[PDB]
Amino acid sequence: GNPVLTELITGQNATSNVLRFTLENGASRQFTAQVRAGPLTGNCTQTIQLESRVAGGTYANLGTAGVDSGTTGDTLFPDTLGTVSNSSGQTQVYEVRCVTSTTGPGTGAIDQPVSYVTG
Amino acid sequence: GNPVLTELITGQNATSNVLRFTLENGASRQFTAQVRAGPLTGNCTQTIQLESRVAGGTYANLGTAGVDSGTTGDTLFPDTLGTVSNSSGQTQVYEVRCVTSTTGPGTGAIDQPVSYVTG
Amino acid sequence: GNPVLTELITGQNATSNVLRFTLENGASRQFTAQVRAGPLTGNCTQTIQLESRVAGGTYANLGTAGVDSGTTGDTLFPDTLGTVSNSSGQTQVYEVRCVTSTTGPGTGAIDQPVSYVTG
Repeated sequence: GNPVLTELITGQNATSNVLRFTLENGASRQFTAQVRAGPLTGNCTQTIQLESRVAGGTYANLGTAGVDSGTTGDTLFPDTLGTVSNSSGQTQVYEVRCVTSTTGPGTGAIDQPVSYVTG
Repeated sequence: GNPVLTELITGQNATSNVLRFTLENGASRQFTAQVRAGPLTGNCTQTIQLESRVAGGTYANLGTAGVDSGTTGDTLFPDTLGTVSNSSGQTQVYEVRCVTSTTGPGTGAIDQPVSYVTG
Repeated sequence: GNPVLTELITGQNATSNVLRFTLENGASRQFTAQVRAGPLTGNCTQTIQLESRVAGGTYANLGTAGVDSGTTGDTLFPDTLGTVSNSSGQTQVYEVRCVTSTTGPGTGAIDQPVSYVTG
């Protein structure tokens, strides 16, 4: 009975808490994430990227990152999806986190109730 | 499916760890809490109150606080109930915590195995 | 509704994070753990032992420890089981952790993806 895991995305340039879970051989698990920032004070491009690894490994990109650009007064709202898979021959523990980053001079306040990663 | 969450109540005048969870639009979730303190060194009135908010918002009282009072040699044991509801139109992350407070000069040791908030 | 909990075993001489959970009166819950270390640099006996307590109490051994021993080049892989039981008369919060220890001069690298405690 593996539970659903949920963590907040707390910033435009931030790394989420780690979502840690066992996964059986031949199983897969899907994670989604989204972050809402605005209104922007200026030009801003927000990227949201899930990362995953086997425990103690090296984090690597999981799924294609969501990206969104806008200017003063806009609200960015990218989202992303990615699925961890185990075909190693045995049960293993995996770790997933969510990294957000921006380019541009502008910033936007996080709409916290809808900015999170879950799966 | 979303897991049951549990945190300890560790003091007579304390705020517990946060129980954090998604809630779908139109869903509701019930939490209970209880704290056992004693034997008292003197007169004491112990209040236990759940609070809730959308993530990053303002905490508000959730449910009617439990109250229990006693004197030297008594053991207090109030409990309380509360239900979080999402009718915002979309899935949102919510936060629940438990606040305990006392009036009076007396204090009582926390009986940790039965002092917690869960839901 | 209680979720499965999982924490890493990160060393040959280490104590895991705590697994914390409510348990109803008359209920039982089983935990398993295992640790994989190698190749050994020398003689080594690896023990893996679950411990449990009522919340805030004193930890005591839970189940029969797993034991495995080897020589240079060997990979040790002990595992263990243990069952927490509540016959107190009421729901209580319990805490479980996993302790690894070795005797001998040898050491072995932890194979982290399969070294964990879960239940």
